[PDB]
Amino acid sequence: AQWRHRRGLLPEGDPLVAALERLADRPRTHVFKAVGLIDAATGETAPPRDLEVADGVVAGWSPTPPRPAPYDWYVTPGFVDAHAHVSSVSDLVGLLVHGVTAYRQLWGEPAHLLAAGVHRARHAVLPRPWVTAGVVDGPGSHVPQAATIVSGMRDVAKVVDDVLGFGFDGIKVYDDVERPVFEALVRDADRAGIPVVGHVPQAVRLDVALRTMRSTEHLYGFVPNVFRLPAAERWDALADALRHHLAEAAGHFVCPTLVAWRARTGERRFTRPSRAVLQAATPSRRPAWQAAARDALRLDPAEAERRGALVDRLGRIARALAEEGARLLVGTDCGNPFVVAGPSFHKEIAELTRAGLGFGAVLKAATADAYDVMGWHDKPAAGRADLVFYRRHPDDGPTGLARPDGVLVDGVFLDGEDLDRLWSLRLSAAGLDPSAWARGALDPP
Ligand SMILES: [Cl-]
Ligand SMILES: [Zn+2]
Ligand SMILES: [Zn+2]
Repeated sequence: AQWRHRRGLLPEGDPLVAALERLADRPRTHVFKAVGLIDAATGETAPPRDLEVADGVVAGWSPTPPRPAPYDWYVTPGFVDAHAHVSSVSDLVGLLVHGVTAYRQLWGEPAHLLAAGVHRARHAVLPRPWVTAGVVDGPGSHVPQAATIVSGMRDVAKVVDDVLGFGFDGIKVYDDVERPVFEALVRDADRAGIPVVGHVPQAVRLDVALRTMRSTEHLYGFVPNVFRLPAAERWDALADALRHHLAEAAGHFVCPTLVAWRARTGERRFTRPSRAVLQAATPSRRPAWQAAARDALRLDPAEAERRGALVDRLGRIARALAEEGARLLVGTDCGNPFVVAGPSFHKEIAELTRAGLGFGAVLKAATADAYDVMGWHDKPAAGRADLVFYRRHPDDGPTGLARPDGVLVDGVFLDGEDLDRLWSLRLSAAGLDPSAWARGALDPP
């Protein structure tokens, strides 16, 4: 049914789709005066230059004439959510409003390729996807319904056929892929130029996974995927793993999704489960989110504190990996309970900076290194005009990067009132009064 429903992210008659279609009729040619381009690696700002955008491509920079000219704008490359589960147009709007102009879809379907076609066609304003061919897992998978079960070379070949035939961007592996099958998959994907991402399989050595996979997610491998265990043992098992706990990761892309770990604990300090966030969830997600809310309500505060401390340690592991030369990415697992597409991206920046990552490092993870892991080798602020605009430097002020004053998406400029209106519509469509969740707040106050 994946072909019949391939337009499922952009359903006819939907008000959010209609808004994104109207926005795609906007001009894609601009001049922005006195722009300070923030260097995606260092966080320093180039001198003020006038930015020329032509048909959605960065055409050039003209020095702003002096009296040294002040900055009218500070600009970053567009952000990349390196681990998103986009299932509805609500998610697409949430990402755009928060400056996320591209995402890795780590459970890809034909519907995401369709969305990529809409992006190429300029028929709606939306973030650009990087799409896996579903997810590959072994027999004994914990997700056998949703996973493509691979147990030999012919099964591996069929996945490579789908990737190369339909233009998927990579292959995602799950925990129960058998070791001989993994070895054949990474050998054959490598020969075909296909990146392999996902979970370090239980049957695979960490060092082998680090040198063969384009990226590894959730810190699995460094720590166990305790969510494969019964609920009552999970956090004890994580505590034990950390009790017994990097330079092998130098140069490798690591997407820790700390915001998702935090939300799975049932803690409330940073995840802030609430009736308002449940109202904002899409109808298909509300049952699972409500069940998670019940778990959070029932959790003894002392245990919540214990689990939060374990996720803090995961963040320090992510920092230590970066200090050894690993290449961190900012991904959210948005769609998981109380991980909201858009704000969760900035929650993950907050997790990484709480762990000690500086502004420049987290900006590089949000942008330049994500374009590299996706194989998009235009310079981060060149080629397609995907950029985020701020009237004040985003390393100052209360919202950081989370409240752009503009987002340029393939040349369409969404100004602050456009961003307010899109966010308000995203909330109203889900049944939440927009005044309950001002743009720039990461949770409804
Ligand atoms: Cl409840
Ligand atoms: Zn995962
Ligand atoms: Zn995921």
